[PDB]
Amino acid sequence: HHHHHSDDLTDAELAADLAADAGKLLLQVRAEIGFDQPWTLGEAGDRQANSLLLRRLQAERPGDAVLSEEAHDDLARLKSDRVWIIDPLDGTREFSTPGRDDWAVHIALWRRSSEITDAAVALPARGNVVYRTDTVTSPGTLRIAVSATRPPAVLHRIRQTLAIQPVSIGSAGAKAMAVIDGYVDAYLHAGGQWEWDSAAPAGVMLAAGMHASRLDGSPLRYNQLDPYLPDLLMCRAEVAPILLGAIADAWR
Ligand SMILES: Nc1ncnc2c1ncn2[C@@H]1O[C@H](COP(=O)(O)O)[C@@H](O)[C@H]1O
Ligand SMILES: [Mg+2]
Ligand SMILES: [Mg+2]
Repeated sequence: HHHHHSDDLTDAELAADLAADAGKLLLQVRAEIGFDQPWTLGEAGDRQANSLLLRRLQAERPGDAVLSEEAHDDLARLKSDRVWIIDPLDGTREFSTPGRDDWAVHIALWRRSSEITDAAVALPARGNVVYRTDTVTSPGTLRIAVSATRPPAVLHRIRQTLAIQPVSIGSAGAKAMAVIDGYVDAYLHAGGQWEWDSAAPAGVMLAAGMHASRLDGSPLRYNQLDPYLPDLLMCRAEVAPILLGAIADAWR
């Protein structure tokens, strides 16, 4: 009784519960199927996590649109004021590899403003820790998390002027949460990505009072017709001017 203000969860509570629940299911799938066929393992994780998440979002938020990596996109979301942007399993490659803990579940709520208002990132292999927008708290040399698979070429240019050690990690969620944790100073990506890769990490990053933008400094924009969103910078606030500047100076 008495809900929240303005099966009875706030949007942030639901984001966190969805992320944890999908996390537990993924851990079950990993234990059941095992690692002999990494392709089969990854496919099962993607498909089963997606199924759980879509079932629960229909049951618990039947009026909300959903954009998932693992489902067709009917574009009804473009007319909605409330859109869940989900990556049922981010870092499928890493999930499918024995002993790797750098994979995530991304659950973001986009709300139309006159933008990512609530979000959670689960790292199921790290004790199923769930970072959430409603509980997350607020220069000589830089540690920068980059893709273990497709690191951005632009890094090479900025390293001519800034002392940087790249830290190879799988998953956008894992790299963003390494920034929150203080394991790295920044997460930098370019060369391609999708909205569900960055929406929940961005929500958490901004809620923690940290920086999250495009490489050119402009805001990350979601619920776009084309959900391709190819580059990002997520970092401590104090680090953003240094990196955005170096990126800008790499141009000219
Ligand atoms: N160049 C790229 N184009 C499209 N998607 C990417 C690219 N690099 C990374 N991703 C996606 O971003 C997420 C994290 O990737 P990674 O940081 O490489 O583990 C995964 O969903 C990848 O498929
Ligand atoms: Mg995925
Ligand atoms: Mg992904």
